[PDB]
Amino acid sequence: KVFGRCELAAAMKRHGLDNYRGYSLGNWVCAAKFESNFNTQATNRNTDGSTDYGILQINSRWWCNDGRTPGSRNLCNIPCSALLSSDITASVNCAKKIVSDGNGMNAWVAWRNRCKGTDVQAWIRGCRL
Ligand SMILES: [Cl-]
Ligand SMILES: [Cl-]
Ligand SMILES: [Cl-]
Ligand SMILES: [Cl-]
Ligand SMILES: [Cl-]
Ligand SMILES: [Cl-]
Ligand SMILES: [Cu+2]
Ligand SMILES: [Cu+2]
Ligand SMILES: [Cu+2]
Ligand SMILES: [Cu+2]
Repeated sequence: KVFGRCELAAAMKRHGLDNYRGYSLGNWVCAAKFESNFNTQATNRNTDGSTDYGILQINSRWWCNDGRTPGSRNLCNIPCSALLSSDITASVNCAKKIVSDGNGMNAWVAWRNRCKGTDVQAWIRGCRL
């Protein structure tokens, strides 16, 4: 599923990401925009052989099991395919664990490089949530 901007904002807020760990809703929408372009089916191979999955490009090196990432963990206790669903629950639950792991949203390199410090409220402008 490719979410609309406002549609995703609404869904993220319904799933409790708004202000989760102090990160406003616009931070999460911004991250999803630059990680996946709001596409729940996005997958991308990394240099280390892991793969990123879903709307928030969660990495198989720590967070999910894809069966092909040697030496990796599965800290969200899910198959990486669960992160590609039209239903964003598994991605949200796993993101909540990631953003609580010590470095906040810096875990998402694209959030650090493209969202951090910007006017992220723009991402929820005009939205019926
Ligand atoms: Cl957009
Ligand atoms: Cl915001
Ligand atoms: Cl593996
Ligand atoms: Cl392994
Ligand atoms: Cl959803
Ligand atoms: Cl609402
Ligand atoms: Cu709330
Ligand atoms: Cu990544
Ligand atoms: Cu893994
Ligand atoms: Cu709502």
